[PDB]
Amino acid sequence: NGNPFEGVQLWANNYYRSEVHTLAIPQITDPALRAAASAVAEVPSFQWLDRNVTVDTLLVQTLSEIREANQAGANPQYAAQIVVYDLPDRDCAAAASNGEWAIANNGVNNYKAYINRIREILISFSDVRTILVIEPDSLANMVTNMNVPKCSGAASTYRELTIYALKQLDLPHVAMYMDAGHAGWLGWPANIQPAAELFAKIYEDAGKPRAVRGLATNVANYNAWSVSSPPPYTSPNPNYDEKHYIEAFRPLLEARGFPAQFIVDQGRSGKQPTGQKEWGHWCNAIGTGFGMRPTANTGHQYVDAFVWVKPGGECDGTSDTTAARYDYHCGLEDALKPAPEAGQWFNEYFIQLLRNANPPF
Ligand SMILES: CO[C@@H]1O[C@H](CO)[C@@H](S[C@@H]2O[C@H](CO)[C@@H](O[C@@H]3O[C@H](CO)[C@@H](O[C@@H]4O[C@H](CO)[C@@H](N)[C@H](O)[C@H]4O)[C@H](O)[C@H]3O)[C@H](O)[C@H]2O)[C@H](O)[C@H]1O
Ligand SMILES: CO[C@@H]1O[C@H](CO)[C@@H](S[C@@H]2O[C@H](CO)[C@@H](O[C@@H]3O[C@H](CO)[C@@H](O)[C@H](O)[C@H]3O)[C@H](O)[C@H]2O)[C@H](O)[C@H]1O
Ligand SMILES: *[C@@H]1O[C@H](CO)[C@@H](O)[C@H](O)[C@H]1NC(C)=O
Repeated sequence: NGNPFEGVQLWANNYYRSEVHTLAIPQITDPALRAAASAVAEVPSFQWLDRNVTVDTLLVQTLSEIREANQAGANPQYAAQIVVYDLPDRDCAAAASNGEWAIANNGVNNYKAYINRIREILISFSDVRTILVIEPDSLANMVTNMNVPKCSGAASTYRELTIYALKQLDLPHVAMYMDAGHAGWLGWPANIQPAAELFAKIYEDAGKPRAVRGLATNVANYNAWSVSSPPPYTSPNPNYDEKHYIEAFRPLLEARGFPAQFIVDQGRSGKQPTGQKEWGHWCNAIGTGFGMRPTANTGHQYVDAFVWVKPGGECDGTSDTTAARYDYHCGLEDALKPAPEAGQWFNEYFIQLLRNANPPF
C-alpha cells in the first residue's frame, strides 16, 4: 500500500553522470550550458538493464553504492530505479532498439536466466529499496501491433516471460511498474479498453503479486502530464495528455481487478507542444525539453511519482539509412540528425533538451 517513492531520496546513477561529464561537457564550451549540463547530471533517472552483461556489473555496482550511502546515514535513505529491458525479439514494431537475443536462438531460456539472476542480486540487496519498470513497449505492442509479424510471432513469448518476471521479481523490497505505453498510444479511445483487458489479465494470471504497484506511462516519449489545451498533433484523442489517459485508464483497470498506481516519465516533456509533426513520431523528436524533476509530490491520487525513465541525451535510434537498426521514424523531418545508435550519446539532442528545459537549469 505504500508509495515506494515516499520516504526515500532517489539515487542518481553514475552512468548517466559519466556520459554527461566525459562526453557532453568537454564538447560544450558555453558557460551556461556547461553549468546546466552539470546540474542535469544529478537528476535521478532510471538505470537500464538493456543488455545481459549489465546485471552482474552495473546493477551490482549501483546497489553497492546505495547500500554504502545508506549505511553511512543517508536520510532519507536512497532507493534505486531500474528498467528491465532485454526481452528476446525486443522492440518488435520497430528497428531502432532491436536487442541482443532472439526467440529463434534460445532467447526464452536466456531471458529466464537473466530474470533469475536479477532476482538473486535483488535478494542479496534486500536492504535497498528498489523500484522497477518492466519492459518498455512490450505489452503496448501486444495491444496494437499484432498485425506486425515480429510482434505476433513474439506475443505468446512476451506473455509467458512477463508473467515469469512479475512472479520472480515479487520481492518484499521491490515495487514493479509494468510499462503501459502513453496517451497517444494506448489512450486512444479505440485502444484503451483492450489495453485494460490485457494488463488486468496479465496481472491476474501472475497471481496478483504484491510487489506489482501499477504501470508506468510516457516512457521514452514526450507527452505532457497536464496542459490546458490539446496539442494539434493529438486531435481527435480526448486523452491528449497523461493525466487524461490515467484518469480514463485507471477505472477500466480497477473494474477488471487491477487497481494500478502510476508513474509518469517527464524527462523529455518540458516543452509543449513539442515539434512532433505527428503524434506517432517517437524518434529523437525536435522541439523537446527536459521536464518536471522526479518527485512523489504529484498532487494526484493515482500517480505515485513523476519520474525520468528515458535518460535525455541517450539516442532513440540511428538516422544512418545504411545501418542494420535504421528505422524510418528516425529519418523523418522532425527527428534530429545525424543521430547515433539507440542508447548512444547524442550530444546535439542533449543540448536541445537543456535549451528547452522547463523548469530551466
Ligand atoms: C481518429 O484519428 C486516428 O485514430 C487512430 C486510433 O483510432 C490513430 S491509430 C494509433 O495511432 C497512434 C499514433 O498516435 C499509435 O501510437 C504509436 O504506436 C507506436 C507503435 O506502433 C509507438 O511507437 C513506439 O514508441 C515508443 C516510444 O513511445 C518506442 N520506444 C518504440 O520503439 C516505438 O515502436 C508510438 O509511441 C505511438 O505513438 C497507435 O499504435 C495507433 O493505434 C490515428 O493515429 C489517428 O489519426
Ligand atoms: C528505448 O531505447 C533504449 O533506451 C535506453 C535508455 O536510453 C537505452 S539503455 C542505454 O544503453 C546504452 C548502450 O548500451 C548504455 O551506454 C553504454 O554503457 C556501456 C556500459 O554499460 C558503455 O560501455 C558504452 O560506452 C555506453 O555507450 C547506456 O548506459 C544505457 O542507459 C537502450 O540502449 C535503448 O535501446
Ligand atoms: C548472462 O549473464 C550471466 C551473468 O550474469 C551469464 O552467466 C550468462 O551466461 C549470460 N547469458 C548469456 C545468454 O550469455
